[PDB]
Amino acid sequence: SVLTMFRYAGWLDRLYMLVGTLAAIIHGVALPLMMLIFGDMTDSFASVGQVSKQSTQMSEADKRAMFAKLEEEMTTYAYYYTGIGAGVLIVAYIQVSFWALAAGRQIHKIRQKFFHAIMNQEIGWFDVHDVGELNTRLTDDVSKINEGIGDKIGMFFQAMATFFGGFIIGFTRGWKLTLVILAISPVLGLSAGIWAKILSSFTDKELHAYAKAGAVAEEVLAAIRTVIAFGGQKKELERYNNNLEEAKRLGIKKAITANISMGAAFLLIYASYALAFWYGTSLVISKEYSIGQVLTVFFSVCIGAFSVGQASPNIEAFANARGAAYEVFKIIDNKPSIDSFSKSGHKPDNIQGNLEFKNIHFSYPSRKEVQILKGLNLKVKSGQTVALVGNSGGGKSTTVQLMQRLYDPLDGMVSIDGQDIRTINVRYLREIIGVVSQEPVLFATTIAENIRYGREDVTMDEIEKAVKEANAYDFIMKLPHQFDTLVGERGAQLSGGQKQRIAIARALVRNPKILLLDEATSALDTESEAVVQAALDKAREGRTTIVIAHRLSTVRNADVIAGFDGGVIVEQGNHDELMREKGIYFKLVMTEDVPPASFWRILKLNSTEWPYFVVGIFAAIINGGLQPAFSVIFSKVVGVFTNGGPPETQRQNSNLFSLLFLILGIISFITFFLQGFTFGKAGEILTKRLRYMVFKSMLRQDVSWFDDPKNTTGALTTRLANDAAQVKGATGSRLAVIFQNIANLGTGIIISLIYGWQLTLLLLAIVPIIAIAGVVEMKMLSGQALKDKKELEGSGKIATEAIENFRTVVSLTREQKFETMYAQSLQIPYRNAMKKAHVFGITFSFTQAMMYFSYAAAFRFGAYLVTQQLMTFENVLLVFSAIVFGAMAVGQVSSFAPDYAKATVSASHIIRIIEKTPEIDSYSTQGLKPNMLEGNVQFSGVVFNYPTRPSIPVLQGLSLEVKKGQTLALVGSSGGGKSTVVQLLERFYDPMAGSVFLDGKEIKQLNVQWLRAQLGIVSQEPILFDRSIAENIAYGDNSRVVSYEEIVRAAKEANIHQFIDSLPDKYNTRVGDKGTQLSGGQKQRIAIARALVRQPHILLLDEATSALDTESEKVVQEALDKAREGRTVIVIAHRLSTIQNADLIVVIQNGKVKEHGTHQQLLAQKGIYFSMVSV
Ligand SMILES: CC(C)CCC[C@@H](C)[C@H]1CC[C@H]2[C@@H]3CC=C4C[C@@H](OC(=O)CCC(=O)O)CC[C@]4(C)[C@H]3CC[C@]12C
Ligand SMILES: CC(C)CCC[C@@H](C)[C@H]1CC[C@H]2[C@@H]3CC=C4C[C@@H](OC(=O)CCC(=O)O)CC[C@]4(C)[C@H]3CC[C@]12C
Ligand SMILES: CC(C)CCC[C@@H](C)[C@H]1CC[C@H]2[C@@H]3CC=C4C[C@@H](OC(=O)CCC(=O)O)CC[C@]4(C)[C@H]3CC[C@]12C
Ligand SMILES: CC(C)CCC[C@@H](C)[C@H]1CC[C@H]2[C@@H]3CC=C4C[C@@H](OC(=O)CCC(=O)O)CC[C@]4(C)[C@H]3CC[C@]12C
Ligand SMILES: CC(C)CCC[C@@H](C)[C@H]1CC[C@H]2[C@@H]3CC=C4C[C@@H](OC(=O)CCC(=O)O)CC[C@]4(C)[C@H]3CC[C@]12C
Ligand SMILES: CC(C)CCC[C@@H](C)[C@H]1CC[C@H]2[C@@H]3CC=C4C[C@@H](OC(=O)CCC(=O)O)CC[C@]4(C)[C@H]3CC[C@]12C
Ligand SMILES: CC(C)CCC[C@@H](C)[C@H]1CC[C@H]2[C@@H]3CC=C4C[C@@H](OC(=O)CCC(=O)O)CC[C@]4(C)[C@H]3CC[C@]12C
Ligand SMILES: CC(C)CCC[C@@H](C)[C@H]1CC[C@H]2[C@@H]3CC=C4C[C@@H](OC(=O)CCC(=O)O)CC[C@]4(C)[C@H]3CC[C@]12C
Ligand SMILES: Nc1ncnc2c1ncn2[C@@H]1O[C@H](COP(=O)(O)OP(=O)(O)OP(=O)(O)O)[C@@H](O)[C@H]1O
Ligand SMILES: Nc1ncnc2c1ncn2[C@@H]1O[C@H](COP(=O)(O)OP(=O)(O)OP(=O)(O)O)[C@@H](O)[C@H]1O
Ligand SMILES: [Mg+2]
Ligand SMILES: [Mg+2]
Repeated sequence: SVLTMFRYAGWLDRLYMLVGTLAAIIHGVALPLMMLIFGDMTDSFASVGQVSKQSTQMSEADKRAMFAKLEEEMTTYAYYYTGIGAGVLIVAYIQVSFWALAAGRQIHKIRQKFFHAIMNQEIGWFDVHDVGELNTRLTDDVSKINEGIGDKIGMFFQAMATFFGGFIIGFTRGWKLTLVILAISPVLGLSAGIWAKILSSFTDKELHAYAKAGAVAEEVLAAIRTVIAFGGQKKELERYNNNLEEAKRLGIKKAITANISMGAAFLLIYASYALAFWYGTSLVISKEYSIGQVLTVFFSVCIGAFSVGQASPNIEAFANARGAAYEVFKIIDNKPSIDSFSKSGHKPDNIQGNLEFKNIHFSYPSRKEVQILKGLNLKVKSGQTVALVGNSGGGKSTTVQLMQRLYDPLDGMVSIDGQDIRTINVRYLREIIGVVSQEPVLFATTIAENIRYGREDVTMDEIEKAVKEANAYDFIMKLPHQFDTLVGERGAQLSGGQKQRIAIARALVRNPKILLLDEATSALDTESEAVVQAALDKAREGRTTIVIAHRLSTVRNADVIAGFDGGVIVEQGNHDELMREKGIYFKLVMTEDVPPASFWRILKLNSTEWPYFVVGIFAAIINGGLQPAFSVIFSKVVGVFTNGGPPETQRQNSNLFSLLFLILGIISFITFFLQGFTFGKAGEILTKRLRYMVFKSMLRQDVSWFDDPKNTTGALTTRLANDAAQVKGATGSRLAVIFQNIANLGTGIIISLIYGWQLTLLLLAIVPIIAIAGVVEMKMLSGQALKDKKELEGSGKIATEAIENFRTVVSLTREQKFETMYAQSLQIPYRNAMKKAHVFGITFSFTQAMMYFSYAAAFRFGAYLVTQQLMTFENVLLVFSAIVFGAMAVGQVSSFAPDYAKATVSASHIIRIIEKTPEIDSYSTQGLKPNMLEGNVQFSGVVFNYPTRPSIPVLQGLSLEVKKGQTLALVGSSGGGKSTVVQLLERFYDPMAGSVFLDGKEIKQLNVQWLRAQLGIVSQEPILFDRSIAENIAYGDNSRVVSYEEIVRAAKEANIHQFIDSLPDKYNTRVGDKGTQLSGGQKQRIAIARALVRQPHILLLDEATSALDTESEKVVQEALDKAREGRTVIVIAHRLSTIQNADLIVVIQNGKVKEHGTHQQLLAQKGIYFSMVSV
């Protein structure tokens, strides 16, 4: 459970990690080797020259002799530096590349395995758990695992080796002066382990909070139309901000932990080698050792602070990866009982289609304490049609869901041909069944691709036959792009009847032996339903079919009618057989350019955090300049140490040095904590602010923006989770250490200018060489990051669509198809990662090699400077010591380039989305707010074309009127434009030509929120939230807090209060995602209650009683009649029972008013209205 990641490594990855780790140990010992020949050899030679100095004795010959002696040695050391840098180029490329390649391969495998496990889970698991969290994790937690298993591990092995290599060199050059450091090393490791565990624990909770926020974002962006209709933008933003705040607090805790860890590490190493300083100096003045502090061993153990400071962030990244892997691998390791990928089961060759339910007891996992089916008995003979009738919530859809083995009954057996379906192969069982859900769901692709989900190997002739049987051929052939025309998410860019007929065809292409029809004709008009029913009855003999129809005309022709009452079959028989019993059936039939200043503009939104940046930059300057100043202070200490007079009096300086290194350690602790913490807190504030502003801007947009193919729910959620994380990757501790290293380089340059002005030219020469490689690398990485961000949204779209439509995906047995699509969508990012591995490796290797080439050049040039009597040897050594730290700082800065490109791209996109302004702005306080509404709605010659299919005319000209106390009934064929009128009255879109009036005022001159607050709308396919029944009902009026009594009154008006009260947890019963844990009629009634809680002046009913039963719709209609006068109501209905009482009926055909008048007038006249009610 600790190396749970690295689970999917294989032979090649294990070799990349060993060879990369071998290179990292070889890379790490180059710097100690640089100190070895600089310290042990040259400093000793210089001291011997000063110690064995005879003043002006044979000066003319001796000066030249010693100058040549040191110059030859320095040239040889320059050659050694060149040789070390030559191998540094290879070892550094391997260290970085090999660890990046292994990380990329492992992350690819982890993503594929995670998506496979999510698709392999069960329907009950999906009901119990939340799924927007899964969608957010698949991106964010996988990226977090990636940032901790890659080249940062190689960077840890490299600094660990520098620390140890320095220790080993010190041990070789002196005894017992490094055992003190080696004894405190375990304390440092223990501290590292403790704070790594703390940070991993914090990361787990922070990712939980981010997943909770992403779930809210996903639900809101999937129900954006309901959110906009009910003015819920402000409450949905508040819900998102609630989780953003928890994530921000956890991130601040993470920053405190990590930065106090870094500060404690620096304090501990400083105190540890300060004790060594004191003890060793006491023993050296005791003459136990001669040279232990003279620039050899104290300069070998000086790089330990740099090593620890460089190793700590990689430990933090590893801890974050461990925290991220928890939930991912928990989901991966979860195994389902009803496994749809197992090959363990029977696959009968010839199935005659006999279905039997024997004593079925079932209760849902989400509500165990509610019994749905209690001893259900049902037999379906071969090639027979059986109709399930009864009141809503009776378990009719539960029977269909059990027939597909989405759940297992708690008692009893479901069997096919006398064989238990539990022993049949699950994939085979689901493949021999075609099912149409109560409210069908499509996918964001073309019509032909949607139909191919039923059967992949289907041909175009078979598709045409299926859409002829589904009565969709004419509607598809009247479209541009015909079968290749692209539908929206869930089929949103099609009308209800068209979307349902597409699903009917998708079921038909499977050639199913068992056909499950669940309210398959709810959204179909009577004319289309007739031909669909004829087509179904033309091929009934080949298969056995179960139909759940509220339309009772289709029930009459069924072979056997089953009746549901109290979770059992009360009356089973034919039409006349049940007419004999005159029971339930009788009662029922009785009536771009990525600008370079994007990252600076995103940092101006942190202007309120300027005091945090000031102190952080000051602390970064202090601790960055401390590193080069160490050489100067050590050189000054050497002066008071080489000859202090009496050996015993040296104890004063001995205790002075311990105080110096202890105060220095305290200062390092304080400054490192400040530098990390202030920048981290500013970054945590910035991340939350950016996420908040992006979500608010997304909620501000128009419906046409969400209708775009590139703005799907998955793409939007991926954008939300990704743009903030990429910007965060270049802020905080990274941006702090960037300033730290810049101040380090500046301090080195300044002391070089003060002491030797010649080597400053070498520094100003090495800077551009690293700079050019950095800029070309950043150019390549940004160029590829644009496409990486473009392609990641597609994979997010695939994952979100599969997870949100998991029930349909499982019914169609299309898990493997979506896995293939996800894998294919991962291809371009994977290859870009593989190429970035080599690019980053080669750039890092070039930078590191240039560092050692600069060291060699500095040595060679200092040789000439000393030869020409320009610079003293001690000054040359001091400036070279500065140059080493400066070059390391420059390389560390260059290592920040990969993050900055992604940050710039994401910052540009964030700026663009934030600054975007819609046309129909709902956040605008401008517009008229009439003080008196009379409920007069007039459409005056409205011409409208949808933005996604602008070539198609929807409404050629539309003129209808309605006043207070009147009901306007919209009738017509599917796709006529009835639901477009509702969306135009809701100001979802503006008409191309024409006008819509409210009490004589143009609705474009009104306030958008004010106008929407006067409308009560229930959509054709109502959508709820994964919240309580009470929250869903109270969502109708988001301006005020709705009382419990008012919620109960609305529920009673909607004829749902009895069900809610007879249910455990009552009104606090959490509804499923989109209302899936309710019956269809129950969800429709909850939406009716949500609409009625407003007491709206205009009531918009769009097939508001499609999922209801006869008694329920009668009660709802009586309530509407009781609240009829005093409000304007527009009704879209197919049933004659909801049109008879309408004041005026308008027949809209082809987006025009064809027939108008009262029911009596339209029935007396002969035409479309008379034809539609023939039977
Ligand atoms: C040997 C010198 C020259 C270099 C020092 C190398 C160490 C910095 C690293 C590099 C490889 C590492 C090893 C890589 C993998 C493993 C296996 C690991 O055990 C398992 O993988 C199996 C147990 C489990 O499933 O968790 C225990 C740590 C260990 C020995 C690691 C210990 C630390 C090692 C030796
Ligand atoms: C300081 C040390 C690391 C230097 C030692 C010499 C290296 C340059 C050699 C020694 C072993 C070699 C590796 C041995 C085997 C392989 C497998 C070889 O073939 C594959 O399995 C690749 C398959 C694929 O790419 O799909 C790829 C290169 C690699 C890692 C080699 C790359 C070059 C390595 C690291
Ligand atoms: C001084 C001598 C010893 C040469 C030192 C460097 C080599 C060891 C380098 C140079 C070319 C490198 C190879 C160039 C390209 C590849 C392919 C690369 O695989 C991919 O690009 C991944 C593609 C995928 O996974 O689909 C794996 C490493 C490998 C073998 C590299 C291994 C390391 C190599 C041999
Ligand atoms: C480059 C050389 C000079 C040293 C660099 C690395 C070291 C600082 C060592 C000392 C402690 C080591 C660790 C000691 C214990 C573990 C836990 C170990 O976990 C397991 O595999 C547990 C199961 C098992 O014991 O097999 C994995 C390796 C790791 C992190 C080791 C990795 C290498 C570390 C960090
Ligand atoms: C010589 C100094 C300067 C550096 C040495 C650092 C290592 C000794 C530390 C750094 C990070 C540590 C790792 C951080 C993460 C973990 C998980 C942690 O596991 C737990 O105890 C919690 C697991 C659980 O939740 O059950 C301890 C082992 C391990 C591999 C740690 C092993 C020791 C490591 C490698
Ligand atoms: C402070 C941070 C930056 C350093 C931490 C380093 C170690 C904790 C890691 C780095 C690479 C890891 C190794 C990478 C790959 C594997 C294979 C992997 O194997 C399995 O767990 C197989 C399980 C299965 O096949 O089901 C785990 C052990 C091991 C040796 C890992 C042991 C722990 C290691 C040495
Ligand atoms: C920043 C680095 C990585 C790129 C630029 C490299 C220069 C800083 C180095 C590389 C070659 C060096 C030269 C190589 C050899 C010599 C000859 C050397 O004199 C001799 O060996 C004999 C006397 C003579 O003939 O001049 C004086 C220094 C000089 C000019 C060196 C000066 C510094 C140079 C230009
Ligand atoms: C081509 C790319 C990688 C950038 C160029 C950087 C290095 C290749 C340069 C910068 C520093 C140069 C070195 C600076 C100084 C010297 C000393 C000088 O050689 C001598 O010492 C000659 C006398 C003798 O043989 O002892 C000229 C070569 C050399 C190694 C230079 C070789 C080329 C180096 C490594
Ligand atoms: N996933 C679920 N988790 C918990 N309870 C559920 C779930 N799905 C349905 N229910 C409950 O199952 C019961 C049976 O309703 P079911 O979905 O079987 O509808 P039905 O009887 O076919 O009626 P309708 O005509 O409305 O479709 C209801 O009480 C409903 O709220
Ligand atoms: N968002 C959209 N983008 C593009 N075209 C759309 C969109 N929504 C609907 N359409 C199309 O506009 C036409 C009008 O459909 P509309 O939703 O108004 O039908 P309706 O009269 O309410 O009928 P139904 O009872 O089938 O829902 C149809 O051809 C439909 O496919
Ligand atoms: Mg149903
Ligand atoms: Mg409609």
